[PDB]
Amino acid sequence: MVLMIVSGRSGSGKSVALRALEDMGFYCVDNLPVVLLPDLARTLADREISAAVSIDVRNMPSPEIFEQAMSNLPDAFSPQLLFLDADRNTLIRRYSDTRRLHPLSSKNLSLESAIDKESDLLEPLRSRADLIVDTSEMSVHELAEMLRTRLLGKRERELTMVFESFGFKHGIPIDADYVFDVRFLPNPHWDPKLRPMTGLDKPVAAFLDRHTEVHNFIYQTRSYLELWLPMLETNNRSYLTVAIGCTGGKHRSVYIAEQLADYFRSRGKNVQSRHRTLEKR
Amino acid sequence: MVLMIVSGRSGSGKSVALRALEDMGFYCVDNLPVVLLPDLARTLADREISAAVSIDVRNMPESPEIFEQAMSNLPDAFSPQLLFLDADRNTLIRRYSDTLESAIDKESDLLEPLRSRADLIVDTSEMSVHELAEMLRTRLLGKRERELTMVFESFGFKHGIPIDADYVFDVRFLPNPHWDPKLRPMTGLDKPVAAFLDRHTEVHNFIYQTRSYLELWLPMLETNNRSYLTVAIGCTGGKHRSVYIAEQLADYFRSRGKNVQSRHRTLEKR
Amino acid sequence: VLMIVGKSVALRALEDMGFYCVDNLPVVLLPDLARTLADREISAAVSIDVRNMPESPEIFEQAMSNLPDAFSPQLLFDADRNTLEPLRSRADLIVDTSEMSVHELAMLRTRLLGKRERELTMVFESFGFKHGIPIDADYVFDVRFLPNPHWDPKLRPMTGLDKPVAAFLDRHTEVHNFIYQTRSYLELWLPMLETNNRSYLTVAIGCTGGKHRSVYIAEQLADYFRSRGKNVQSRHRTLEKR
Amino acid sequence: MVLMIVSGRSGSGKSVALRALEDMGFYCVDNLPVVLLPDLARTLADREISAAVSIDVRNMPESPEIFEQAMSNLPDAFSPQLLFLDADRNTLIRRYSDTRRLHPLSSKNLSLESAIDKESDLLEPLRSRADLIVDTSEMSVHELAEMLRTRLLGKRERELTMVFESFGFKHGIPIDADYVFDVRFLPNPHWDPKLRPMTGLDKPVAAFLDRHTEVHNFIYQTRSYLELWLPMLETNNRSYLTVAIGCTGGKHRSVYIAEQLADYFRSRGKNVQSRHRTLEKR
RNA sequence: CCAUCUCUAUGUUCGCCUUAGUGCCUCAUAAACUCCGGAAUGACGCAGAGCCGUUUACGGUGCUAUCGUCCACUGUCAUCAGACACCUGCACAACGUUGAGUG
Repeated sequence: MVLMIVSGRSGSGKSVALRALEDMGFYCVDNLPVVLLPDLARTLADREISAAVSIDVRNMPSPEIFEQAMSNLPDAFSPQLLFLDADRNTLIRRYSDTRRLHPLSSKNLSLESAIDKESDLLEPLRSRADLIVDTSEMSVHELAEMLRTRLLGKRERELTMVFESFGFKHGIPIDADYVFDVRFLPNPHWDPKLRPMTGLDKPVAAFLDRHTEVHNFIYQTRSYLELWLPMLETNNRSYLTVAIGCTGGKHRSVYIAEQLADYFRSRGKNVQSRHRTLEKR
Repeated sequence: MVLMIVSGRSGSGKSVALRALEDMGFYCVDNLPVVLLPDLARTLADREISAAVSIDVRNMPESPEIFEQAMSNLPDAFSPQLLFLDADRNTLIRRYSDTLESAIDKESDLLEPLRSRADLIVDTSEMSVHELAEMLRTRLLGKRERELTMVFESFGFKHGIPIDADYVFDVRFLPNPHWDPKLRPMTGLDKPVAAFLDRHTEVHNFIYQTRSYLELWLPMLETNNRSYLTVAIGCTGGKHRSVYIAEQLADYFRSRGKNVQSRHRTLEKR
Repeated sequence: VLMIVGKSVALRALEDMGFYCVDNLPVVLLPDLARTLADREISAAVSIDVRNMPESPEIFEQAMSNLPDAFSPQLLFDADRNTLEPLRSRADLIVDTSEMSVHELAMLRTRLLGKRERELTMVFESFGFKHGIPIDADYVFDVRFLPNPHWDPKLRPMTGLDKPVAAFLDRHTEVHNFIYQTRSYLELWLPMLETNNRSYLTVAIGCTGGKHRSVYIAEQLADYFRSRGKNVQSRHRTLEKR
Repeated sequence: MVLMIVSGRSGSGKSVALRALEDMGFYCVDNLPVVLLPDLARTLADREISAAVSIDVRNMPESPEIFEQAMSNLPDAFSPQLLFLDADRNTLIRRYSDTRRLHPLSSKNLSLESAIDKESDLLEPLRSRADLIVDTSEMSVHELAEMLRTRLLGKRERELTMVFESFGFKHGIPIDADYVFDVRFLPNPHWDPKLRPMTGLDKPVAAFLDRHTEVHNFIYQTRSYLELWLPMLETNNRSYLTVAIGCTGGKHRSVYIAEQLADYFRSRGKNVQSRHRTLEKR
């Protein structure tokens, strides 16, 4: 079935996280090179007990050895990279509140410096990290609840990006996530010679390019979304949906919509574009 | 170009009008008593971007004969609009007290020669900052004479989405105050509630980042005599999370903007 | 040296002394983790429960037979069921936490190879330079550089012990960084001091105000020493109210 | 006369500092072009005021040699000093947000997130030039105002004096000290009666002292500790600072450690003084 | 909402306790040992003034994959049809109701 791994600089609540995983029901352990230990945790796999592990300065290995252990993987349990982290100031505060002894800086380093040295040694495993959830602002009560759910959803499904334009005359869809209007932008019914020519039309699309100013918004919007996009990825939405609102498909400038479905698609997104209003009712 | 000046009695919030300058995009500088302000006007002429400036009593130059020398030094590249504003004296008497009106009254006399040179004199005690500003917008910036009422709504998805609007924004990604069982019944309008949210840094990040966007298309939206405009925000439970966000966006417009409303339709029920 | 193990707190306690430790080690993994441990050459302990325990303790007996003696095993084992066989019988020790608690546990000092050969006292002290420094002490520490509540008059009246006051302090990280390093300093020489006939040992902390800005510091220092287990009582010299 | 300049990370809330200067009485000008600054100093010369100004991030030179060339244009009779003020990105944003409105440039150029990040570069020249770097990372809007009162004579703090003063537990402890550490943990080679009459500053004993490398390791961690908040102590302007190490006999033990410490600052470059009072004769 | 007292950054001075060890016919290791004055402000305090009636018993699922496809028109309040998902005792103290209690 599955292998889970935890990581992050203290304050990550990697121990608060380990609580959540037995609550999850995965197997629970503290610290070891355990390079050949997952073969014997394969005994855990014989018992059908999905697994969970944590890594820290205490469980620190050689990056070569960290990935040598990734190499020594019984595939039956598939490790799922989960790391957490936050700004030095807070992590420090949190560790401090704990009487947890230390980052074990035998070098007699200070703690703030220790926080810095730590990110370096946690850098090889934090670059291999796959799910990264910051803990910077959550008190012990707030960390656990968010964690319960995020961990709980555990959805493999990625996000099918959906772009859509419509006509308010019929109205605004019911299934989108974000609702934008651009009636203010140039009109296709304007130059009614082009009014029949849909917005998708290439020469009409040449008239769309004219307004690089509109293209400002294209970029602006493009970015606006980008900002929350990473944020969005963690949740179990199977698909992200967005609605663009015009009076008709002509003004839809689904070109733009498709240039944003193509711009996000250039970024590498799963655009599953739709122009439902264009299609027959 | 357009050149502003600001003057008035101490405690009249000339600074508020200097802050109002930047809302209209104007560069400004604090406490410039120099008559090389014209030299400053060259630097601003090289920029060629309209700006503004004010006059403290420190700026009061003992010789207003020197004040007209400066305006003579001031070039064609800019045009001086004399703004003078003394609030109800009681308001002025009331205003100074925070974290008499006679020692101050002396300096009003000192400002009396330039207020005679003032294009206008305006009591700001009653005019709301946004309203007086719009007045200052319609007086100097010729703010268009149309009335685009602004509306802000907070709702929940399960109850649907109010049709009467141009904009909607989910916030489910923003951190939820419901994690706390004590504040789960606590409504969004509640101040303890405000706290969980305010503490969440990112929240504040969506607040103005988001506000930014609205502004980006706001001048483009003003035209077309939009009789009205509405924007809404939604939460899985519109009762708590979305309220502070829509309310936070609403205060920006109350101030920077004008004709904004607050509509928690989700809880408007009974 | 090696050991075999509110059992979690106890585990916390073993590494607080200095024991590298680990939780939930399957039995066959112990002789193998005693090879890794041999790399460490440091005293060790591990906590094992029923979920980890095998249906047959023959695996445990075989592991104890295969256990590297280079590391000397030690065994330990409850509470009243209101407050809550084959190898708990093998446990040389059996201890009850039904009413026994953290300082009482800090038992482990006598249970540890260490034993009470002498008594040592931790008496933590707060004072202001305005009346004068302590009549006598061992260590002294200005704390003025730390953020000061005097800034906010809201708390100006309230002393440090006051929780509202504690709060102003808590947000300030430097405090935590200052409180953390300091603890350590004392940790470093505490053993040598411990290895002495010194009857008592009194640190003292000074903020000019002499109340709000320092007592808390020493109260946080007093609660860390109490968690460690060392006898700890404090005297606000300014607040004796004489 | 005196001259002052303030700047820092946008969100430093440097604005309150203006009010702080205005409460002191300094003539406060804001967002002034750098080109106009030197003339400003000249007109201020007969103004007879300790000059004060704030450097807007908006006042970004786009010419670092020219920016250095205006700071150099500075005329006489006015004494410059640079104030910096920064804090955490996270802390700043909330504060920035508190700015009801602001445009850190980033107009069709960036989102707030990295305006401060590029600012770091824009301010790097300023931060280099900085003379009194400060942070408001935690001061709340109400508690920061009171922090501003910290301003005090650069002349008094101008003294970096710090002292290492031996004393004798037998006789007592000094009335003057901020850090006092008993340190009677390290061995007493003085217990050896042959070594007992070795001097308070005996040079031969240093081998016995070296023999207790664990006593010399002590020093390492001791330093390590001391330096942690030494910059924080710099703020006080306590014209001098005081650190005392005592021993019942006194110098036969303490005089050696301090010596090393003083040296440790005869290399770092700190004004250290070593007066062994225990080594005092009626 | 109190003049006007009193308490709330920096720098100046203040001696002895027979316990352990290097005399000399009386000066040495560990334990026991406590006091003020000179230049910021806040807190109170008795110079105005001001007076909300004071209040303090108990009630709310709000936790999250399709979809409600006329809003009808011709210049909309459809939540309401649900898949149903289940529910750590200072941040940490609401908004309704209610004790209790004068303006």
